[PDB]
Amino acid sequence: GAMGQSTSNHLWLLSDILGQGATANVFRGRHKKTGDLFAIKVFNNISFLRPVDVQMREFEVLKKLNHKNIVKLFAIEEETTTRHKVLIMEFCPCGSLYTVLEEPSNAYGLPESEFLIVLRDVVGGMNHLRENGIVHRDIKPGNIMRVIGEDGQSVYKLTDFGAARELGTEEYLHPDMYEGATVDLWSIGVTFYHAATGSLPFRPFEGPRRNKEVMYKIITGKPSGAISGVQKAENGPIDWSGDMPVSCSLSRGLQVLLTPVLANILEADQEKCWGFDQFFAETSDILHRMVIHVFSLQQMTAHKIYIHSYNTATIFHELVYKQTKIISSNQELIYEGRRLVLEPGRLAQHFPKTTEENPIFVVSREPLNTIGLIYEKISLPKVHPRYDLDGDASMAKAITGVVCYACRIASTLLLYQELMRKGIRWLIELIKDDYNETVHKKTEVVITLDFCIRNIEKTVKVYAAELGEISDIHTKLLRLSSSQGTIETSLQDIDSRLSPGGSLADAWAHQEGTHPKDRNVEKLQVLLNCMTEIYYQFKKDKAERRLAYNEEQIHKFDKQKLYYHATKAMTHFTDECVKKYEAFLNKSEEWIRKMLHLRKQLLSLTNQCFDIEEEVSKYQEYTNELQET
Amino acid sequence: GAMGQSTSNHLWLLSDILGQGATANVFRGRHKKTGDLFAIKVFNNISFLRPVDVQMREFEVLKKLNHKNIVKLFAIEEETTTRHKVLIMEFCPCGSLYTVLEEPSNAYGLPESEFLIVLRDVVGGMNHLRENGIVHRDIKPGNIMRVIGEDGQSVYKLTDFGAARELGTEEYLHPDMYEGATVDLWSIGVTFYHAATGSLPFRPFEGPRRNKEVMYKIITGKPSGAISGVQKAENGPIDWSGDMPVSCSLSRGLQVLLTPVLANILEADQEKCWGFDQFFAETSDILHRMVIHVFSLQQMTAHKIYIHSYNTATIFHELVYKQTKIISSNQELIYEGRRLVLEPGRLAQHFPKTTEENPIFVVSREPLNTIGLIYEKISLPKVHPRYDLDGDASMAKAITGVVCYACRIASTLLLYQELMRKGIRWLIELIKDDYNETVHKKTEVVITLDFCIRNIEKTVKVYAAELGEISDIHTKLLRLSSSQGTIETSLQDIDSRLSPGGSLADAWAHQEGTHPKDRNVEKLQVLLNCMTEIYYQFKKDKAERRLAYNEEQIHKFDKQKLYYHATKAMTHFTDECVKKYEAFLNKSEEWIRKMLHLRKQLLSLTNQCFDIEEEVSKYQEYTNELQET
Ligand SMILES: O=C(NCCCNc1nc(Nc2cccc(N3CCCC3=O)c2)ncc1C1CC1)C1CCC1
Ligand SMILES: O=C(NCCCNc1nc(Nc2cccc(N3CCCC3=O)c2)ncc1C1CC1)C1CCC1
Repeated sequence: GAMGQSTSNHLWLLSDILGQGATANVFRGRHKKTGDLFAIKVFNNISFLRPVDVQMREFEVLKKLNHKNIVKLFAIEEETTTRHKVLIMEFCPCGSLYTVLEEPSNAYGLPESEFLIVLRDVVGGMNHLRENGIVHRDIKPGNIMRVIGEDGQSVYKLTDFGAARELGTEEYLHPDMYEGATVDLWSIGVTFYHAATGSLPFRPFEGPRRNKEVMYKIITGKPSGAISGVQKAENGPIDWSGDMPVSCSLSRGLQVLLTPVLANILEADQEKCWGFDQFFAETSDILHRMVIHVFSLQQMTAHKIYIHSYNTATIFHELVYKQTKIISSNQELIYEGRRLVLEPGRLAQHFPKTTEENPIFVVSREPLNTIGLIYEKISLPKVHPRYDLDGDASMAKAITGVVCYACRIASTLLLYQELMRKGIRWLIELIKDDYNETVHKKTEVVITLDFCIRNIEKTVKVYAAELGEISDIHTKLLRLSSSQGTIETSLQDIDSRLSPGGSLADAWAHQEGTHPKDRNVEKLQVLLNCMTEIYYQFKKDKAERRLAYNEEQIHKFDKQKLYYHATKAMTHFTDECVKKYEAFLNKSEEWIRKMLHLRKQLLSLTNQCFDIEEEVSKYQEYTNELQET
Repeated sequence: GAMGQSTSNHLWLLSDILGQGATANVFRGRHKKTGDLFAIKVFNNISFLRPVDVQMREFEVLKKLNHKNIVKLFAIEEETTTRHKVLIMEFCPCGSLYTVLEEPSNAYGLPESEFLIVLRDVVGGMNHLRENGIVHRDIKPGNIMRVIGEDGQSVYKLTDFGAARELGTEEYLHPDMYEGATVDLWSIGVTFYHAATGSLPFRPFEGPRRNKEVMYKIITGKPSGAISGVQKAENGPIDWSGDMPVSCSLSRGLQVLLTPVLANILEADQEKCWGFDQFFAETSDILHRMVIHVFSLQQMTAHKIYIHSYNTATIFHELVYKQTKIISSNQELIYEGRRLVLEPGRLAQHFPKTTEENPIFVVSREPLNTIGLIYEKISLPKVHPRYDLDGDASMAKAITGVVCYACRIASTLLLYQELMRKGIRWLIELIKDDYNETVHKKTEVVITLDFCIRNIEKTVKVYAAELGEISDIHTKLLRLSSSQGTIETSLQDIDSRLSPGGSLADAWAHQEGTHPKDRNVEKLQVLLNCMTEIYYQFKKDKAERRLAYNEEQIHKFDKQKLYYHATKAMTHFTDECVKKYEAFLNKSEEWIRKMLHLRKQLLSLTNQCFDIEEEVSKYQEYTNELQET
């Protein structure tokens, strides 16, 4: 209950403070008449700078400017007493991209869906600024607002641009600006890398302090297209990389497209840098693509193939080969219990409905190594007995982010196993289908044969050289009957292999790994909830800047409680989730080999049935079609 | 920052108050040394009542008593100054069953999974009290605590029992106690009905006020086994029902089991009431059953069949018939793209993995009416301009509960449509399989025929009455060839029906209804989030008992905002979700009829192939096996 400023139609408390900037501040405020929430932007220190004439039109420009990706400026009013210039802005309750990246769940990067939303809204908003001719240069997660749309999905809105006339962020600065639309793409690139990785691209050991002199020497090199550079020791060598880290939660399909984009917008040289049209063209090319989910049983890996709606199954096979290394003519698709056949010129529009939980399976003929999920093994940071509020808050974010990652990995392990179980069941049903068809071909052959041998035996029965002619056939057809007999038996051996408890049964898989009923992920989430609660409390303890004797000891206790929670989670993750996954993968390799062996043998047997089929067509007309007047 | 009481090892604020009871109060408190949270029970008004000797042992009993379904009493201590008796109890941060039922999402009953958890924990806890001989009688959602388990699932713990010595809830009172373990089962029954329905079983028009005299006349009748009775007008007739209301979110399978249980524990007569062993036996019988998900394509209805692990497919078919009214020999199962065959003596243990999203489909031969989902059409309560805080809070709960229900129904409509789409695709693939097999039988027949007619034509060719004998066969086999020819053609007509754009294609279904990409449920949830926020704020406004001039107008605004949110949701629910569902159901009926027609015709054609197959076995030996020395 303290004093707050106010304007003829609006009012707000100074206690309610949204963001702090150099020129102005932003407060959570309400309209006087309707009581609706608005972001009130109050200029701090105005006097020398302010123009009645110029800034009038400057604000009159941003007013009528309207878009989905840009925060709406509704009006320009004066504070009641001080007559300060006050902007009435659209309020965004969810905060900004920074607020999103501060969540430990996004410590190692945004989810794929959410990252694409960011890429979409940012590009669209930045492009709308291009169409007006206004430059930003200051694009940072802090000035990228976030709201909840009608459809529940996040919508990102740009803010605070054009201060480059009347008047970039420190780690978002371009090397030369650190010392032209290139500077825009740089802040964009660092932002995009931050959203995908959960970390800045270029990090010195000390940090963005006085010792940030190293940062410039880091940015200066600009080697290759490398998208990141980090020194892991005080004043030492720099580790460069032109690829996303392992902890990244984006798909391989998305990374292959994203890496070049970040590579060309992140360098000092104006020679190798892009332009907004080129950038827009490449980014929009990524956003226009639909996603087909494909699980490779061979390697036990999930894949997101990014395809345009108008592309064909030809380019589809190529992309699948690019990820799974399976040759286009070796890819055998399976969808919902049955194999799937695609015409080489069939469009991507009419592809079957796909989800991560229901992908197009891919089994091959050529043997393949089971890779499984590749993730970065991350362990808990050491916890100090030190009482530092800032240190406790930062550590709380880090250690929770580690558990969030492990929880993420665990959720994927279960998905891989569950898909591995579905694909195996469909495959054995498909192999059973193949056995039945081969049996049908054998029944035809044996009928044709049994009919050719009887007709010839009836020929010698009723009605010198002739008995010699018919005897070659007797010897020939007998050899075919014996071979057909053996084939008939070894096929029943394959049926004995396909029978329940046949040594190719899928009984093992349910046994080997983890199941949704184990509720492993939910157990991690429980501990993650306790940790995230203690985390947000440590944030509020940081905000106070001090604590009472009571809250001091409660803080010291929950800090040790935060540790025991994390250790409990990681122990459960490694002992229960990982181990059972490993064993499932090991027993998956063996079944695959046995499965590949069986299919090869069945193929040979099927080929042999075709051979005896085409060899009895050359005899059933041989003596039965004898000629005379 | 005010005064709070404390004990040698514990301390607490009076501002932090968990629950208020007659004898005692409960505060949120912390341990002095470790700082861990505990529920502190402080006796109010003790003096005349208290026994040093008797109550010592009374508390010494509850101490060592330990269970998963009973709140743990850790110690008995004295307050520092007043020397009041203080119990140190296990703290339950989630609140109680009342707190759970106060959530608008549970306005029309708990979710099925959650209700079963309640039934489980309550029964187990009540039974553990039975084993010790302690009676409760006061069992109410208020004294049934809830905590979050390690596996994320709720765990319910009983509390506050045995006060029937030293010293039930008003609407939870037994008719005679309103004026013996029967009283226990009554409070249980009213509680269980409350959890499943979201409302009390017996409701007068005025309420539980002075005019609650009517309540006794309601309870007094005890007609039949009826589980509920409500008068909809002031001092008028009572509407009785022996079945759950339509708004209930429990499955038909669960209701069939639950209704009798609530029927036998809810009446005045000691003659027709159960006992704890009978109650335990029936409730545990329900809890021991596993659940098989089955979707009936014919009626477009989802089903939860409750089966013991040791039961067989015989009893399974019976239960399916009990719900879907499809005769046991007419039930054709489909699972993951392929039809499923079950041995009549196959146990329930080895049934395929089932979920609501992946059930065993059931298609029939006999025509059936498409019922679809049956739900209660609920509309928004009228909103008063009155400023009453209590009235605003109650109305806020009601109107949000209505939207929660509509959101629930909408989520199910999408599930039904999505399952309807999967079942159709699998069915047409299965019909294609049948077409292919019929084709195979025809190829055999035509080969046998073409081989019998040629051999006979070669007989007349080479080497009075004889030419007459062979001519009957010539005329006979010709008739079979013509009929086989016609069959061969109308089968290709069926193939033309099964071809894409064949008039039995499933193109329509995706077109007719709603899809997950429409994000209808997420849109409702957004509005539901705004409503539930204004709801909880109105609760806090109620708690204050007054508001400042500012908060008064903000309250008045958000009340009108609560209405526009709800109307927006219900409009979207009826116009967008319902309508598109209706049309999908209407176009589902037509496809079903066409599908049933096609299968009948294919059957006749398949039967005709068997006939010409068995009619050529009586001829191919007729003259070719002629006898002579
Ligand atoms: O435009 C700037 N800063 C961007 C951030 C501060 N400005 C704004 N803040 C929110 N809303 C907001 C900002 C932060 C947080 C939250 N949160 C987080 C939790 C709950 C809540 O209300 C909500 N909206 C909107 C805006 C902009 C004014 C249209 C410059 C720095 C000072 C000027
Ligand atoms: O035993 C009784 N009442 C039952 C309710 C009050 N007693 C208790 N309350 C919580 N915890 C509790 C009770 C209510 C609410 C919340 N909530 C809801 C939101 C956040 C929170 O802390 C937490 N635990 C445990 C207990 C019992 C003491 C072991 C009798 C009535 C007075 C004695």
